Amino acid sequence: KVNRSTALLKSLSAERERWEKTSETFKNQMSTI
Repeated sequence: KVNRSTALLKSLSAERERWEKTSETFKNQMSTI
């Protein structure tokens, strides 16, 4: 379904930005150990 694909793409973009933020905070934690 097209709606399923669009929702999946939006959720995937959200997860991508979430994991970019998670990698940034992991780098910050590495800087402060």
